Amino acid sequence: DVQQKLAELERQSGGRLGVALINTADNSQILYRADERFAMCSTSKVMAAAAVLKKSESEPNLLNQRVEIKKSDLVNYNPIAEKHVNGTMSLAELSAAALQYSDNVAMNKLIAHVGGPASVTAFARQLGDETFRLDRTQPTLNTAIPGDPRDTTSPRAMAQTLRNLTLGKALGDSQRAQLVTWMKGNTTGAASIQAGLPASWVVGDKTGSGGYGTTNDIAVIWPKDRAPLILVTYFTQPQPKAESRRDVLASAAKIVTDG
Repeated sequence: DVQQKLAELERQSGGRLGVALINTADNSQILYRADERFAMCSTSKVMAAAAVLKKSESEPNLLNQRVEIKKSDLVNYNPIAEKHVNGTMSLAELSAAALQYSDNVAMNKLIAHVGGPASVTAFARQLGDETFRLDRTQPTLNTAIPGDPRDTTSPRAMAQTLRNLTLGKALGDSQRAQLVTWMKGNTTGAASIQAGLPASWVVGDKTGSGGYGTTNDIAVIWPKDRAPLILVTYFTQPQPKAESRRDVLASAAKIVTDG
């Protein structure tokens, strides 16, 4: 029945929907197009921040390292970085800005620090994620052209990797806690997965959006008095200038968590 409901939602939406839910209560999954590729857009900021956190495990004062912000760093969406032009921000501050405001300059500084998109991808491989690929920097990584494998992953792979990062042992205890704290403080996700869950549930999530009306969210969820869940909801549309559809992600979240 969950499968029929997701198929009906996809049909009504007019687009292509990818869902992966991991329920850690019983080690089960709910999957819909979960092995297809989707453009990650800003959901890839989780992997970039995690790569910096991993690097910090052998470089204690890494997160305090200062990074210059210049006019030449500005890209298309810079809500935090635009306030710090001609000063510096720490790597911790850049991580928080990327994860909690979806700041694209912040993402680019995390990418650059670790060596570029191929280094973020190599980190994913080291974790056992052989699907994720980060090809480009901001702002071009969210073009989300149908058929283009650049800057894509699958729902299954991203759910499994997010579980490892937030609930598993990819990161040391301090670094895992820091990632979870950052994601729980996200400001951009209230209309996405969160909108399909009861108000009492606790969520750490990262949204993304891009061309072709691409609208994404990945989340770790602590339901009231239950074992945690991991949920990836990816969505993309046929028209280049399609509008956002955060409501589709909320609907998918409601379908897969009902009962």
